[PDB]
Amino acid sequence: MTNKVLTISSYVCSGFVGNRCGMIILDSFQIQSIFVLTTHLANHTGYPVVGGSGVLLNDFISIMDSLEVNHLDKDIEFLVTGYFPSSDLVYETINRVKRIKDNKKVYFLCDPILGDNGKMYTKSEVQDSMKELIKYADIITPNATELSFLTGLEVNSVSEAIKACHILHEQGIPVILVTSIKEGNDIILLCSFKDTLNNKNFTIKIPRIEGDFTGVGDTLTYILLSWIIKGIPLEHAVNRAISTLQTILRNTVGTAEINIINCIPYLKGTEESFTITYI
Amino acid sequence: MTNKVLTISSYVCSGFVGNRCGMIILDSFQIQSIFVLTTHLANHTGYPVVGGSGVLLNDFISIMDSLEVNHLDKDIEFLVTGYFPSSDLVYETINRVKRIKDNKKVYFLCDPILGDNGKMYTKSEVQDSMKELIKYADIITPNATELSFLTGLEVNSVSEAIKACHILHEQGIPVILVTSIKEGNDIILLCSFKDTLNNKNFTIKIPRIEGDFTGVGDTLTYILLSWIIKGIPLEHAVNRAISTLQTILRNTVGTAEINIINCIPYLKGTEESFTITYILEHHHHHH
Ligand SMILES: Nc1ncnc2c1ncn2[C@@H]1O[C@H](COP(=O)(O)OP(=O)(O)O)[C@@H](O)[C@H]1O
Ligand SMILES: Nc1ncnc2c1ncn2[C@@H]1O[C@H](COP(=O)(O)OP(=O)(O)O)[C@@H](O)[C@H]1O
Ligand SMILES: [Mg+2]
Ligand SMILES: [Mg+2]
Ligand SMILES: [Mg+2]
Ligand SMILES: [Mg+2]
Repeated sequence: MTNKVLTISSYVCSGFVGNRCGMIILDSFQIQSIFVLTTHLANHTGYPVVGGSGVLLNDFISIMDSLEVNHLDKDIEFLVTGYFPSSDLVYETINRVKRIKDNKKVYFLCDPILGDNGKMYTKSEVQDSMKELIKYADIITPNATELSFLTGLEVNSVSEAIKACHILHEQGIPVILVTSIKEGNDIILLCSFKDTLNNKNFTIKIPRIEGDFTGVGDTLTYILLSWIIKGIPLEHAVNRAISTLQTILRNTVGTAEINIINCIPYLKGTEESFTITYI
Repeated sequence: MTNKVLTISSYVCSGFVGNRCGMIILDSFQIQSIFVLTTHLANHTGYPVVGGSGVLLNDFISIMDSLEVNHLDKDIEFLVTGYFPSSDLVYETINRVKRIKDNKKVYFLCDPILGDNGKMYTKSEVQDSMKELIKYADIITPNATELSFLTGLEVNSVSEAIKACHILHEQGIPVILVTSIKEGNDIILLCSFKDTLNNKNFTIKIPRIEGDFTGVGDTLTYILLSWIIKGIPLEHAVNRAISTLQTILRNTVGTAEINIINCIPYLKGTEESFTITYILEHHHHHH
């Protein structure tokens, strides 16, 4: 019994975002993981009141130190970061990431959680610190808004997303999965590679289901990562992840919370319902 | 999509105790639940270093108020409490329990987490506050040590457990599941009812597996509750829970952490491998 994944992200007592999505998904795939929380909130930030607090830097340090000293993180092969409430935790996480990647190969999926629909959810300080964190990632999974905040570019189309991805590839980021770009009544996902010699950029066109959903990007991150962990090539891992997500959303009533608990039996679905379209 | 369970207990980032056990188990049974944390620790207290902190009262209140204002707790039918690091959180929980039980029937399983092997985990302040919290429970699930701390009586045998259960039943507690009493190389579980006219007290004898395990009582609590939620009579819920736990332990290699992740497919097991033994009520017939 060794921990294979370390995931650092938010926690909500009720509903499904961040590490709570991560727990549900990684537990269902039976991938032994460490879940370090960055918040302890009653519910997600979409509600009118959001009780509870961000995790304090000293407690985060204490936790990370304890995992190291007790050798509980020695065998980590995969790292995920999500939501941070404050930049101090982001800068500390950068120090930890550098250390974790020094003694072994560790695949780091950075899921920057900053906003949606052109608006910032997160405390504004976080943005700049996230621009630094992403530089250590093997893959990043922003939505279009987040891509815009990480580059300063408008991202209102695939072409604009391509240009913004270039900026980040030039900083060294090998892979960028832009999880949603509005195109009419479809959502386009774009997968862009720094190394186009050995990888083919692609899009996937997803018909929009009515509603603005919360935790969908987090759910994608963890289903995707789970399949990557299970040895599935990236193209297929993405297609499975988006396909399973369509199933979850078709079975979700309202938009406050995704129906992930009831859908646990279908999380390991292998249906690849979409076409991989090469640019 | 409504939250059916509210569970208030500890959290570890790595390994399996308290609400982390609860998440794994209740998620696997697809029982939509609220998991309010009372700690955020790196790992359980068994390790040489235990990083992180207890949840502060003001944050706990902020969380509980937010659940209420956003109407996320309106449909709760089941309540579980586990580990508390400090008495302030216990007294506040009592307030929340009373409120939650005022507008609807809510089944409250109180799992007092105080200690084991005759020794205390908790600050002495917590014990006294737990003596008040248990009075609101429909069922409690202490080990023998915890029963002794809640009553001030020694509990070294089934007869002793019966005498200590009396004290708590006289305070109004309807059901007491004493999860472990040492008897040779067996563990005896005792289920004791305040109302012995309409319920039958029983024991189950469990062969000890070598090791002192962490999170086992927590795991029992959430498997038992899940089957109660699914409508299984208590006797059968207990037998399934103890049976599933033996399977987990037989398949656990260390004693550091129970093998619950690999055992997720067996958590909804319906095998009832032990014998329910009905006993004579009165302490003087035993032990
Ligand atoms: N309204 C919707 N209709 C269909 N699919 C959706 C919808 N919202 C999200 N998704 C799916 O969820 C994935 C992630 O959603 P997205 O909104 O990009 O994440 P975030 O939560 O970061 O904003 C998308 O790639 C898509 O597969
Ligand atoms: N060493 C062991 N061998 C076999 N079963 C055990 C052992 N430890 C615990 N159990 C099982 O787990 C259940 C709960 O254990 P217990 O020690 O009472 O919980 P805790 O002390 O964590 O509150 C017991 O009723 C028993 O079925
Ligand atoms: Mg979105
Ligand atoms: Mg994302
Ligand atoms: Mg014990
Ligand atoms: Mg117990």
